[PDB]
Amino acid sequence: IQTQQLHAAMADTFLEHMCRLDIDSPPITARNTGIICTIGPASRSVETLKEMIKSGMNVARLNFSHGTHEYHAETIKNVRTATESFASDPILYRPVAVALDTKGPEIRTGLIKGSGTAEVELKKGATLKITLDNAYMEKCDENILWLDYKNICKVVEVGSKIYVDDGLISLQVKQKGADFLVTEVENGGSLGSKKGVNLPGAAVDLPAVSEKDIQDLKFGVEQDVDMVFASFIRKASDVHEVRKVLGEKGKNIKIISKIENHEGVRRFDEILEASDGIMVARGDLGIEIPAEKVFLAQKMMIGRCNRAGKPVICATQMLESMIKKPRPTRAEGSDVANAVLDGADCIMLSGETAKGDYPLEAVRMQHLIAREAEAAIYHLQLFEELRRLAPITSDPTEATAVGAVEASFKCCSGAIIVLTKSGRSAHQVARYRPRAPIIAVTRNPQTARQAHLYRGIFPVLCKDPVQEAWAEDVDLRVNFAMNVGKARGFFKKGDVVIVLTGWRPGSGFTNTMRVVPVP
Amino acid sequence: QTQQLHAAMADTFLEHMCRLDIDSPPITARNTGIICTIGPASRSVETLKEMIKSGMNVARLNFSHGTHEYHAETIKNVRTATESFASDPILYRPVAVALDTKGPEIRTGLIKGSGTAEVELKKGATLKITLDNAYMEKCDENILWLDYKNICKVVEVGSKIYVDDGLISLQVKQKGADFLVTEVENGGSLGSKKGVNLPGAAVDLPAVSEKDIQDLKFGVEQDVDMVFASFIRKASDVHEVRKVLGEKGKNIKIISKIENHEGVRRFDEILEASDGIMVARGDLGIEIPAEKVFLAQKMMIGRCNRAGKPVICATQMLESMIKKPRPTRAEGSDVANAVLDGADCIMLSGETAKGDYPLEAVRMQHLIAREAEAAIYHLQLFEELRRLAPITSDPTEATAVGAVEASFKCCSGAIIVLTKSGRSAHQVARYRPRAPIIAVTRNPQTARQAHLYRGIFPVLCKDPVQEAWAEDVDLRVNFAMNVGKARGFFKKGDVVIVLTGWRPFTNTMRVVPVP
Amino acid sequence: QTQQLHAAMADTFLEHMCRLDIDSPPITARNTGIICTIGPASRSVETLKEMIKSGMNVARLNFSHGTHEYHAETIKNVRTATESFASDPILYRPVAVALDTKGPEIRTGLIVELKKGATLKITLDNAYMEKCDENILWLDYKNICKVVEVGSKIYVDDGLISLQVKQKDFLVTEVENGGSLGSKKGVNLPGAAVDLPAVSEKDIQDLKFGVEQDVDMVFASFIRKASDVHEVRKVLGEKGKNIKIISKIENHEGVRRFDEILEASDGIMVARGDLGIEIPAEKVFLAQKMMIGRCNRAGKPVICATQMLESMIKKPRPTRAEGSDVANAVLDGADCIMLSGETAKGDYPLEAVRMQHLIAREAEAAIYHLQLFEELRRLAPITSDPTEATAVGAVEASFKCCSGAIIVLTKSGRSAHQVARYRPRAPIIAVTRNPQTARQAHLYRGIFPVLCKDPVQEAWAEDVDLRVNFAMNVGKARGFFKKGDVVIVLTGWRPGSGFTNTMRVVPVP
Amino acid sequence: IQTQQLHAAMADTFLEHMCRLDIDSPPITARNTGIICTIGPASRSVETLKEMIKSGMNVARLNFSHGTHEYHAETIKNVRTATESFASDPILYRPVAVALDTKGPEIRTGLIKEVEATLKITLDNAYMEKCDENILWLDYKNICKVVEVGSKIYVDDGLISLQVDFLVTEVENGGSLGSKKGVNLPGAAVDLPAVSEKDIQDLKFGVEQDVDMVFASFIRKASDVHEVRKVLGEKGKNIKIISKIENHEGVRRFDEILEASDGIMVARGDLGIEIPAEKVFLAQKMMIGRCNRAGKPVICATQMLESMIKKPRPTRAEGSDVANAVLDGADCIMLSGETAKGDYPLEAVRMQHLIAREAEAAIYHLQLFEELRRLAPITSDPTEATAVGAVEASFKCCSGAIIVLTKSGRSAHQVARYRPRAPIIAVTRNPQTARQAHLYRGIFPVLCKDPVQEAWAEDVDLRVNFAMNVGKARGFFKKGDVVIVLTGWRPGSGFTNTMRVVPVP
Repeated sequence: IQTQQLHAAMADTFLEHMCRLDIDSPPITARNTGIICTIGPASRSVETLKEMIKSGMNVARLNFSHGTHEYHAETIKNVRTATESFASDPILYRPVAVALDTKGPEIRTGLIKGSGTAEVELKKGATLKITLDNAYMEKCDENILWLDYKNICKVVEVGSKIYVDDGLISLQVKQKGADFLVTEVENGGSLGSKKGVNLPGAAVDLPAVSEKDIQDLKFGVEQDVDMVFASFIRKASDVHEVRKVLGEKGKNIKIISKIENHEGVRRFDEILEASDGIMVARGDLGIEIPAEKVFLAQKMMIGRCNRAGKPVICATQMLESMIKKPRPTRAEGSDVANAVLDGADCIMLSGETAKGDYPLEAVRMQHLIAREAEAAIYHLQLFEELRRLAPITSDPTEATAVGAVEASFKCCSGAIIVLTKSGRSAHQVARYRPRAPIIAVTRNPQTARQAHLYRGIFPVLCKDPVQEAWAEDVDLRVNFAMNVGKARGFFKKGDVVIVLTGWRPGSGFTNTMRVVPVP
Repeated sequence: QTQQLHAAMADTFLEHMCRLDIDSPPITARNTGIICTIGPASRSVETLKEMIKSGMNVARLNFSHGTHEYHAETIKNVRTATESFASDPILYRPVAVALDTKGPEIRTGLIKGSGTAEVELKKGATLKITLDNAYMEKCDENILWLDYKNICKVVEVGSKIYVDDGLISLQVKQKGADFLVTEVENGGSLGSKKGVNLPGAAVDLPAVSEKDIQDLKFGVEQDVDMVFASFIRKASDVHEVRKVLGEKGKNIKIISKIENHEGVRRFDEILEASDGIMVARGDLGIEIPAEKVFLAQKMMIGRCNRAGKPVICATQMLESMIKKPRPTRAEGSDVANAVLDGADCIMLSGETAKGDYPLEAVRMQHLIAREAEAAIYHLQLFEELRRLAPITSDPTEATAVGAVEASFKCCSGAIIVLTKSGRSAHQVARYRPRAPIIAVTRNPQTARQAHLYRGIFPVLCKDPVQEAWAEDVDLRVNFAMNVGKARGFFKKGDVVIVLTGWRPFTNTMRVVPVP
Repeated sequence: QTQQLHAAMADTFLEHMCRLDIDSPPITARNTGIICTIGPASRSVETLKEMIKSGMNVARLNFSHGTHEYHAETIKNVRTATESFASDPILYRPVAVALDTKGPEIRTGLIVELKKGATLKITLDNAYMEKCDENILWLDYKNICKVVEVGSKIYVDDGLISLQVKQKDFLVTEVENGGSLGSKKGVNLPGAAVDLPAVSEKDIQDLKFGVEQDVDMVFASFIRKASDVHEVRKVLGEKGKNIKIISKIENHEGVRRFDEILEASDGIMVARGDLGIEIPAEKVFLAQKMMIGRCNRAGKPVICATQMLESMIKKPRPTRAEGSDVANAVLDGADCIMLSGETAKGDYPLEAVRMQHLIAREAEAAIYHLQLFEELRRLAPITSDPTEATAVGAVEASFKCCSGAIIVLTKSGRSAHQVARYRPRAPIIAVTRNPQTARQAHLYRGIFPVLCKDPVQEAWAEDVDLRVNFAMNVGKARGFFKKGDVVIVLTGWRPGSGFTNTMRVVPVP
Repeated sequence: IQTQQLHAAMADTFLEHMCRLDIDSPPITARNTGIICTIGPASRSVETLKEMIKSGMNVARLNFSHGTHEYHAETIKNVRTATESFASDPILYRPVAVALDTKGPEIRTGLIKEVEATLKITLDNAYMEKCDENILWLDYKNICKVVEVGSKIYVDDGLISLQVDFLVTEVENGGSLGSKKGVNLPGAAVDLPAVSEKDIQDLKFGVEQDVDMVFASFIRKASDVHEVRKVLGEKGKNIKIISKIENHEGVRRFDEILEASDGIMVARGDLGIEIPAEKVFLAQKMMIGRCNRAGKPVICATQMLESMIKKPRPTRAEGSDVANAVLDGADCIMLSGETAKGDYPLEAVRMQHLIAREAEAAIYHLQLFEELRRLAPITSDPTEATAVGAVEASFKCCSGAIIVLTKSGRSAHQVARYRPRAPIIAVTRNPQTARQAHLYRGIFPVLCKDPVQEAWAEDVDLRVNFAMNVGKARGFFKKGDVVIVLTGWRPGSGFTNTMRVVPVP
């Protein structure tokens, strides 16, 4: 009762649950919410990556809006060197997924005075000309600004608003020309090179998948990435385009659709159906739609992803102040906790890990907050509603999954151990949101990496050879999971755990649930 | 379409009621045990075979009447009838034997030396109660003998005395040292050897008499499955019954009958000391006001469901069927609502012991219970049973609740449970699944006693234990499969839940298709 | 301690059951109306006075038998007994008069043992009407062949005998359940869409007599469809426009078409006797619970009828099944419970009334209002009606302060009816100057109607206050509450129906 | 159903509710959650204050940690000049409250010689201006009684960390150490007085200046509240005391503090130094929950829109934080440096207004109302029964408002605790009640300046009609719509007992 918020867990109402939340009730060891870290100059070394893994990084995200293939290939090599440095003991080895985040249909400005790091300070109530004349693509300054959206003039009008750099610089269109726009600075500030531009009024007509995106996706297949985070998905056909480009060689790569504009929110259901998962890409979303509405979009998408059993990621500015400071703001601590309470499978760090001064501290803080928030979930109602809203099916795997989760609550189990080839069995357990960690034992390295997308899954990669006698191969993997849970302090000899197995080899036959004491 | 599954999906109890559908037929399985009192209408081997076919699960013998010789004969006939079906193990049905004690009864004497004679008592008339044994076979409209020698010490002027299922009422006007003078309040026909109640009084008869001791020891000798202990007032009464059964009868289940005010008052300590409870509504509704009996019934069923201990609803459920071939609408309602309340078993007394329509009464209880079981709001029931049940480190409990959850998810045709002691099946039953629980056991007493639990359909496996443990499990599971298919519970391609141990502790749940 | 308030506080239904306490006494007020069939056992002015004292709220007259002069005399005695208490308006209890129609019937002719397995021809040929026997059975329902099919079952004599149709002016049948057949016996056709008229020629005469006699409500027999209700309404006409029509659901078609029937009616009777001939007896409880639930959801009165205390025709105490049946009808949500032979002809009519009173009061305290009120609200539409919002506000306030009563001024009854649908624990004292409103209010659970006979005060607000004060006196006199208790009072902003909009929480003076 | 998240409102489950939240379902005009703005150089001018009011400020917060009485007196004067500049039109006039936030008890280090291991903490007043990397003086004489070996000590808003008439410590997290820096003792029972000498003078000043409420710093126990109440005295008896919970002891003794107080502030800045920052959300949600359960106002404070000190738009974490405070149940939300010192004070106020209004529409009132009632005690109190009846009626007929006549505010507070969707228009003739009412979610206070009518019934009607006019002018409702109206059976406080459903004229 006095740990894991178990007193609050037993409340008969949500209000009383809130009233019983206890800062002196410490959480379990296991942290269920996956942490996605963007890798860049601050976190790209093998040395730092080892520490990022030890601090809780589950997925390395590469943002292809920046950097050459050479650069990203080296980052990927370093991630794998760091990750495989722990491979000698499979009991302690932590799989690490690699994610390719596409540029997509972005608009960006040019170079301020010929340099990538130069800046000019735009005073408010000034005049600024936007041009498409490539003569100025590297000669941006206080007076003239080039950007790379050739067809911009057709989709904007006088009075249209144009936003630059995370929506912070604000411009109003006064006149239009053949290949320019004369604007007045509505909100000023420093203007740097190659900054993101948004046209919230307008229907931007760029390709769902550009030539650059084709190149990058090919690279992703060549580099054996686990997942693609696809930028600016507006409709199911965009998802299908990425899927078709990845083609047969990339058929097992998971597609996470990033929702970052009004159309994506409107067509969310068809996007979700077509996708392997979703990212709430709050950065651009909060520029494209009023910032005060983002929380509605966030909770709608997390809700709908939870109902569908598909992974959802909360992204962007979660611990933003930690780019410059060792500790986060109170709003940031709140945001991370509330993303977990909403139901997000994963949470993400961008500049905080890619470029900031405290990457390890940012990972460590997400880890601490997620674990406290996981204990604070009102499982009583959540599990009731998930059961009630679930399609009724004669599928034996689904019945075993729900039985296992019910059982896990009844005996407050230290874990649910699941043997899985493709991950699907463990995903089915995760969809019902147990408190207990799900130890997913697999021999498939890609399954192990991809499983990090799901709340609660702790993937472990068995490297023991296959035993002649299948039943004894099954027991070998179960015992492996016992060794892992024990070594990582999830449970100890005599605790009770749940174990899911199947009746024959191959995927699709999980049907056996056992409640067993830890050896 | 069937099994009231539309009502089952309602998000409120009110909408669940609104969706109950007379054109939604129930499953073949009937979960609520039917206990039948055996008497001259139902004692022959020939008639017992039909009682079994009609749905009887437990034969009740009332030791308020009959010699040991006679009851040994009844028990032999029940076993002969039951074992006549043993030659096909798939269709054999276990039948339990229950001994119902006389206990601290008060009875009148014989009207004019006759067992059948009656006299009319008129409202306002005088009637003298005597303890002088010279009148024990000479009762009439003037003088009534009864067998409670200490009656004068526990009543006073103004006390009310009830005779014959509380239908005749008297008021004490004068107390003598060995007699009472009373006025008839509610008159009627007074017959021989009728039951007497003193609702105001603290009756001082032994919880367990010399005769009860003899009858209980006879029960042990005769290998009865359970004892229905009459007039239990407190835990120490239960302890006295348990003591008499002793080590030899330690596995005999003791069902305490609650039929007086003190029993209701002390219910919790009685329940703790017992293996289950009977709501003995006949005497209860004389000892307390009749309008309060439904409160006591619902309280006791609720408390038994909370504790996971069997509870029996008894007495007058189909009373009119003693004389008529069909029940009244109140009787149909009563049987249905007993099941909705949560009763593990329902019972028939005169309807099967002495009436004109014993088979029809068993058949009617069968038909009503099956309809009522479909009409249960499992959504709320299961939620409350889980909430109110303790979460503990017991693996069998967790496997049980998991099995019930899984059965709801895939709407399984059964939960098959391999069990030696019955415990695993009892643990599943306490969570009230919709699916029938086919309990496969090699232990005959387990199979018989399992009828006390809602939803358990016990099947007795007679095959020898196979060499390989996996093969012996498969043998028993396939036996349950063959029974379920023969009884129409399910068919090839349906999904069932199977509970077994993992190695040679029930801790393994499999979701398997019916072959 | 009292009124099962420990059980009331339980967070689950299961724990609510566990706390039900036979030593927790109920309040004085009994909310469920008791309808008593009047006949030879109960027809005298002197017995009717005791019937009223014992708890009768509605006197039911069964027009299946008896002449108009006979029933006129019964009605006269009811009114004589009822008005013997009129001198004290504080203690006067209104008593309603209900006319229960004979309705459409199928009968056999004049005649023998029907054996299982034997064949019996049913003839519509009038030649055999006084010549019925083991081989040819005449019936008076000319269209029988149109509504039955090969395989259809036909019941005869209250379901005693069962026949199955084998060939279809005639029908060749096989006897499924046999027995002694007599003359002029009742016939039922399970599952058939019977096309007999909504009202018989006799019914039309009886309904018109009901209007003459100023009855409060009609219990319309054998209602199968909304159009049947519309025909009864037509017969009662403009003169009978305020008489309530309670549709009796008695067969499969009535259950199947329940929603349209309910919409067109003022209320419903679950007519369990004939329903359990027409459908399997073991299914009647499902039909009862469905109809009670649906009436509760619509806020329309529902009556549970037939055999509730049957054994009390001959014995002074009921069976245990009978006690349970009455308590469960109340727990299900029945607005009224009914007695037929028990009061019409039995040896213990006053005891039968008293027992229904005692059980109903116990069962009312045992209701799980926490869940019941929560559900009624969720299922209660948002509307712009002020009376509806005032009514739900009043019931919520009544729970919050465990009020002694909800007092409602009403002309038509409607404002009180709107409170009743939310099922407060507190009694609803409905104060009216309309005598018919006062009588008809007995149809609704929780309403205790009181008839104010005081003159209209010259300032309308003072006239409102006078009626509220009358209700305070009624509550104190009847021991519903005492000086200092808190009560809820409902009134409106101007005179006339339809303006109830004011809820006050007030001390009993 | 297309407005006010009404589709999501009708969901039978909370998951389905979330799934139906719709960025294209516009909110109503009303915004229920009070906005408390800290005043400072960025927002202290009469002209800027007028714009702060128009942008949505309900409470002006004065932080007495700095500034002279003369300075703060001028700020209050400017607040009142700005507020009364709208008083000509009483239908559109918005009351604005004045809050005094105390400096409170503090532990401070001494004067350096900045110094950049071992470290002695000394209470020797000889070392009080000779602070350096070897010796650190503190002004808390009793520190040695409240700390033990292993106890942590934080210096300068938590920047520097140490593990322990003297203390010997090992620097855990190093940094530049200046002079006169704040010290925190995580887990320690600091026995500093409830009220400092400065606080006593400041609280007297608050009474003289007619402030509406005091935010009392560093409240650890009920007795601290009682001391503040005692200092305010009979002259200050109607000033609301909001206890700031800033440390572990305050969280542990929360129930007794709440009982003694008029309301609570979750002072998250200092709280996240005193306890691990990852646990602050637990303390926030617990305190909001218990305040909602007690029907007492709770304020969410500190860094809600922190990035807006420097930028015109907040971060996505900041938008989320504000929304989630409102969904948690907070009656008010606060701005500190965002409005006191920042570059975008008006934008910060406007953003809290926008987010709060969206969040109020997204509340799952179906379960919220069901639960508030279940936890609602059955009592004999008529006004409580009237309040819950009014809220139930407002849900049943989707009323445009609940109008409440109130002298002290209490009748309107009683409605607010049940969290109606409809705005609560609290009509009062008491100017202080009108200001204080902003502490309660849902209350839109209106100050009636019509002359008292001789016939009390007419005077009651006049005030109800005033509310009707406010609601029509503000777009809450229109002629023919139905609203709920609460009144009492006689003049004076304590007699609210009448709920009417009334058409808007």
